[PDB]
This record gives sequence, C-alpha cells and structure tokens, in this order.
Amino acid sequence: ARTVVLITGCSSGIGLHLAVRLASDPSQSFKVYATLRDLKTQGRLWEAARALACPPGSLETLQLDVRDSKSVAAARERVTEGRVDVLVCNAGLGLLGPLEALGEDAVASVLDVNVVGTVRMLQAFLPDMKRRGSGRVLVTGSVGGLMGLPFNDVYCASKFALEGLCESLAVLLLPFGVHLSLIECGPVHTAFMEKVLGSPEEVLDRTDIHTFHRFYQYLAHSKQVFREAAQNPEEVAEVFLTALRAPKPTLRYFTTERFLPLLRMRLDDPSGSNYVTAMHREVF
Amino acid sequence: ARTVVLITGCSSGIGLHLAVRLASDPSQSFKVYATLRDLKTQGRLWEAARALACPPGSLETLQLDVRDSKSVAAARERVTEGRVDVLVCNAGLGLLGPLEALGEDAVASVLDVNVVGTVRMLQAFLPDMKRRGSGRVLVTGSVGGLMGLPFNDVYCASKFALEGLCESLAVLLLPFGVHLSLIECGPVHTAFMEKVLGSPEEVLDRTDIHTFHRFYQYLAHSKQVFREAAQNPEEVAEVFLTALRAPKPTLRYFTTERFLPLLRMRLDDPSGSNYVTAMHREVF
Ligand SMILES: C[C@]12CCC(=O)C[C@@H]1CC[C@@H]1[C@@H]2CC[C@]2(C)[C@@H](O)CC[C@@H]12
Ligand SMILES: C[C@]12CCC(=O)C[C@@H]1CC[C@@H]1[C@@H]2CC[C@]2(C)[C@@H](O)CC[C@@H]12
Repeated sequence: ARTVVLITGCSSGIGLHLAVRLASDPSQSFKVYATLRDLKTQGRLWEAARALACPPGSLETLQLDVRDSKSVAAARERVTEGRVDVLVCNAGLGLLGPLEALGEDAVASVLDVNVVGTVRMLQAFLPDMKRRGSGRVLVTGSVGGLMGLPFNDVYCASKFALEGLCESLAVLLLPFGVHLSLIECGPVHTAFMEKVLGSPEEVLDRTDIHTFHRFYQYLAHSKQVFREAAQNPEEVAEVFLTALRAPKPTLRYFTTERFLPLLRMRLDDPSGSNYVTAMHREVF
Repeated sequence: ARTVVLITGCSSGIGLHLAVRLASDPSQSFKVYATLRDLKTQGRLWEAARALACPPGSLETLQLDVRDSKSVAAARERVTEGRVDVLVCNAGLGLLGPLEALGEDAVASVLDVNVVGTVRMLQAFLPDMKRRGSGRVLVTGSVGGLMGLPFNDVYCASKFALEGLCESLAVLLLPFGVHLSLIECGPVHTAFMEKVLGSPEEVLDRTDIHTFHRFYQYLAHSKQVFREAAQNPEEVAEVFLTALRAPKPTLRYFTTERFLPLLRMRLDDPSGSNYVTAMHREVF
C-alpha cells in the first residue's frame, strides 16, 4: 500500500523538512508519522506542511519522548497501519563548550537522547521489521560522528556511539532483510544554530581563560564553516530519500564530500596524530 | 618526585595488572592509586601485589564509583600528593546479546559507566593537569571502539563514544601540554569472559529463534578468536607503559596488529558496505 514512515525529532531541522518532504511527495506513496517531544512545537511542521500542500492524512503528529520507553511504546501503538516501513531515527541534542563546563545532567541528556533514545526506538521497532523480513531504518549521522571536533566532546561521543551501534546491528541485519543506514550530515543551514554558539561569562566561570579563549576561537571558526558550507535541509532531506529508495542501501550516505578529505587522513593514520594535527590547525 | 597515577576499574583485568605492574616497577618511580567500585573485590589486587612484591606505600586502594561524581570528587581528594601525573580511565562494562534482549537499565549502565563515567573523571582531573601544564591521561580502548561487532551494539557504542570523546579533547589538549591517548585492546585473556558468553533460555524469550541462533553462532566465533588471539594482561599493560613514557604520545596505541587489516578495509570504504560484509562472513 503506502510506505509507512515514522520520524523522530520533527519539530525542526532535518526531521521537519524530511517529514513534510515525504508527506508532500507528488506520488503520495508515503504515510508519515512526525513525532516531536513537545507538541507545542508542531507549529512549524504544520505551516511547512501547508506550504508544500501535503494532502490531508499524509501527515500525522505524535508526541514521542525518546527518553521514555513508555512514550516510545505508546507512539508505536498510534501507528494505525500496525506497521512501519521506514523508521527515521533523527531526534538528537547538541552540546558545545569546554568539557569541564558541561553539566553532568547535560552530558547524560545528550547520550540518553542521542544514543539510548535511538536504542529504545530500535528495540521497539526492530523486532517486527525482523519478523516481517523487511523494513528500512535511517539514522541521522554527522561528520562529528566520524571525526572528533574540539568542544563537541560529548556531542561527538554520542554521534560516534551511533556509528558503533548501527555498524554493529548492520552486521547482524544483513541477512535479515532489514536495512540500516546512517546519513552523515555536515553543517545544515540553521539560523538558530549559529546563534546557539556564543556563551561568554557563564562558560568563563566554569573554565580557564586559555580554554575559554580557544572556545571563542572555535566558535569563530564554526561560524565561517557554516556561513560557507551549510547545506539546505531540502538538500540533506533528499539524501534520506535516496537511501530510502536504494534497492541495496549502503551502511552510510554522505550529504556532502567537503569533509571526506579530512576523514580519509583519519584512517590514513590509525594513530590519530595526523588528524588531531590537521584538525587543530584547521580550527586554530 | 614520584609519578602519581590513578587508575579506575582495578578489581580485575587490565586495570588490576597495570596497577601492580606500575607499583611493582623495580625503579619504584610510580605511586599508584587503584580505585575499585566495590572494595570487597580488592583481594586479587592485593594478592597480585604481594606476588610482584610491590613495596609498601607504592599501592593505595580507593573506593571510586565512576557513576557518581561525589565519589569521583572524594577519591580525587584522597590523593595525598595533591596531584595526579597519570590518570588511567579503565573502568568499563561489557554487554553481549540481541539489542531487543538488553534491558534499558543495562544499556544505560554501560554508557553511564563507560562514557559518562569517563567524562566525570576527565572533568574532575583535567582542570589541574591543564593548569599545571602537564599530565598524561590514558584511556582503555577496544577494537570494538574502532569497528562494530554483532551483538555488541551497546558495548561498541560506548567504545565508539570514547573514541569520539578523546579525539575531540585531543584536538584541544595538543597545545595545552596534557597528553591523551587511547589504548586499543583486542581480546585480553580472561577465563571469566569466555564464561560470560552463554545465555540460552533467558535470551531466547527476549528475541526470535533466528537471531538467537546467530547469537550462539557469534558466541562460538568469539570463543575461537579468544582461545587463539587473547593477549596476556601483562602484555597489554606493557603498552600503557609504552604510551605513558613516550615523549610525544600519539592519540592511540594498538596492543596488537591482528585487527588492523580489518580496520583499514573500514576506511578503504567509507560507505561501510565492505566492512559490514567482511565482518559478517568473518563471524558467520
Ligand atoms: C567540525 C566542523 C567542520 C571542520 C572544523 O574544523 C570545525 C567545525 C565545527 C562545527 C561543526 C563543523 C561540521 C558540521 C558539525 C559537526 C554539525 O553537525 C554541528 C557542529 C558542526
Ligand atoms: C570483534 C571480535 C574479533 C573479530 C570478530 O569477527 C568477532 C569477535 C567477537 C568478540 C570480540 C573480538 C575482539 C575483541 C573484543 C572486542 C573484546 O574487547 C570484547 C569482545 C571481543
């Protein structure tokens, strides 16, 4: 019938655009379940959905807290068609700042949402896809999950986690008929993201003036990279679709090639000394 | 004076051997703080310490729960010399079994201990090392942190996390004078490990007979790899020492080269299709 897709973290960014991009497809081959943690944020999903003229019933909204298995279970039961053909694990949190400046709860929230939240989604949805011998799971990756970035230690950790988690499953799912693929995104044009970067005094009292100085320096550098490398979510969202459609999807898809040169030098030197070096100069 | 080293997870394996290997050094240049989560497990650390004839006062035991920052802070204050020259982040948990068969708390414990526990150690100890402009941090890695392994999804995730976390910091610590290095271990001869693998009925009721069958199949395969590739902890522990002594340590040290061929094919194909394939055949 119609491909049933459930996407997490749809209140903005990639999740939002992908949801409406799927539900608004001229072919109307997709039934989308856009879940968000807080429903008071569905506004933009809906205004965006009116903008693309998604036919009614092509887009349903669900409250889903990936930090809660009960919510994960309850939303899974809201899928009237009693089946999900494409599960998109997109919900994710960021974290920028000196390691010593990051609150313990903040660190725990990012791993809990980004990694364990994805585990819960996989636990609740993988079984049936395995039983039915079919299904596709897509997980939003990040260049940060492929290489470490200064002041993104915990973010990268959780993104790296996702790589390990999916690669591990991938080895097991190969003969099962269910496909898992990571979508490695570089910066994705977001006006708020470039706004999130800029923490003076609060970070200053939680770290030394030399680390602090390097933070600013790194903020300045991300700023540039964004303003000259950021991709439109319409563009990134189109990669999910490419993967979702590939008859034999690969474990991972890259939304850009800009960061591929850096990634190569990463395994052109397993000792990590070359990358840490290129990347340090690269940012400072 | 004497190099002060604090090691976590010393109740067994690498932590234990490294602790006594450092404290028993003929040169006696090291003062060791072997922390363990439960003191009722210090027996083997001590019997091992008598075996190597560690001079009295070369080895102090501390209760440290890396799942608790208060415990992390309290043990940090137990370091009488008011300084740590070498911090070894070794505490870690394993997890084997179908993703759907893993308890939520179990998944959360492994990330909490392996990743966030390491964050807390880094948060509490990095500052001073940064201030003093010197210090070495070593983190026990794993081949599982460099490539995904079936039925080790959550273990690999946390190990992958550690890679991201350390690589991120590494970029920032380069000019600071504090060195961070990961010690990537392959299997390390442990009679209990080969015993931990073997969960019939309990795992059977939490997953399908086909996944279950593949689990057994994978258990069988690890069994072999261990019985013919496992390294003595004395051997692995000697790598920590190599790193601890290198004037310019690299971000990572490999205890063996057995798994290096597999790791290369991992970035000789960023799409992951080659590795997932080699590794699947490799295990099944
Ligand atoms: C690592 C990069 C790219 C290269 C670099 O030297 C620093 C810079 C810092 C911000 C990163 C950016 C690439 C895309 C990331 C990882 C986004 O996903 C969120 C933060 C962005
Ligand atoms: C991945 C390997 C090695 C290669 C393989 O095909 C499967 C096998 C499964 C058990 C792993 C082992 C290497 C070392 C590990 C990752 C230990 O650290 C703990 C479990 C071990």
